[PDB]
Amino acid sequence: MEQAPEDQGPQREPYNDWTLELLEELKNEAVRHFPRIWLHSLGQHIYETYGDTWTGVEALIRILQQLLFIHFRIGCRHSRIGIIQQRRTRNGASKS
Repeated sequence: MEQAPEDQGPQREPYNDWTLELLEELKNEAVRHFPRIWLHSLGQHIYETYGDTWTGVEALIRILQQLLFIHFRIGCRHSRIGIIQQRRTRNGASKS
């Protein structure tokens, strides 16, 4: 906290005028990058949907698959550590 509405000058949080500087840095980068800008979007595009017709749609599905795989892994991690966690996973005679 500080005795200021958000910014003042002396009293200054790790945002405030830093944020402008951060936006100014973003502008500096972005404008320098402006006569180039290809790879930036090219990479993103191809990754996302390259053909966009059961070619890039397949790529997009691959991103989904990757995601699903991670979630599956996490689920499995939080299962095999306690198979018989009062028969957590082996839900046969579901009591304990």
